[PDB]
Amino acid sequence: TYTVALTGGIGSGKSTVADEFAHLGVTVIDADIIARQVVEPGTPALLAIAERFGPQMINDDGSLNRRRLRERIFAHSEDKAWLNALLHPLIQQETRRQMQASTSPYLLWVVPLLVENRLTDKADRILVVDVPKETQIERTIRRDGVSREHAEHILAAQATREQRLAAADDVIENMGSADAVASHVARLHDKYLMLASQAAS
Ligand SMILES: Nc1ncnc2c1ncn2[C@@H]1O[C@H](COP(=O)(O)OP(=O)(O)NP(=O)(O)O)[C@@H](O)[C@H]1O
Repeated sequence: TYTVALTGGIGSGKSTVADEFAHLGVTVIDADIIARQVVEPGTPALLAIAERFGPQMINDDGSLNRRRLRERIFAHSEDKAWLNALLHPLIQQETRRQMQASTSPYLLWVVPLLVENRLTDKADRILVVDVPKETQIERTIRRDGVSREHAEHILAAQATREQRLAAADDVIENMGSADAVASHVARLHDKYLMLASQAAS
C-alpha cells in the first residue's frame, strides 16, 4: 500500500497535521497512539501492570498512572524488559490490524525517528512537518513541562532541522493560520492520491 512517512522534530505538531489527513479519510498509523491504546482503562495489559506493580498504577479514573510506571522503570531497569515483552507484541499486532483494516488509497505513517533511525527508504514519500527551532522549544516546554535547557538537549539528540528538510520530499510548515495548514494538507492529499494511482497502474 502506498505509504507516506510523516516526520518532524519534537514540538513540531506532527499529530495535528496527521489529524488533518485523518479527516480526509487517510489511515494514520501512529505507534505512540497505539502504545497508549494497548494500556487503556480495562485492558489486559493495564491489568498485568497493576497486578505486578500495584494498584497505584491505576488512577481514580481507571487510566494508567504513567509517572508511577516511569518511576518503577527508573528504579528497576530490569522491569523495562518485562514491559517490552508485554507491550511490544500488542503494539505490533494492533499496527498490523490497522494496516489490514485500511481501505484508503494510501497510508500515513507517523515516524518520530525516520532520519535518526535511517528509515528514509521504506516509505514511498517523506513529508516533514517543519517549524523554527524556537517554536519547537516553546511548544515542548508548554506540552511537556520541561525547561528550555532540557528542550535544547532533546533537540541536540535528534536529527538537525536541516537534515530532516534535506531528506523530505515535501515540507509542511505547521505555522500561521490553522485553516491554511489544513488547506496545505488538502493540497498534499491530492498529490498523494495521484501518486497512489500512478503506483497502482
Ligand atoms: N499550529 C500549532 N500552533 C501551536 N501549537 C501547536 C500547533 N500544532 C501543534 N501544537 C502543539 O504543539 C505540541 C506538539 O504537537 P504534537 O502533534 O503533540 O507533537 P508531535 O510532533 O506529534 N510529537 P513530539 O515529537 O513528542 O513532540 C502540542 O501541545 C500541540 O497542541
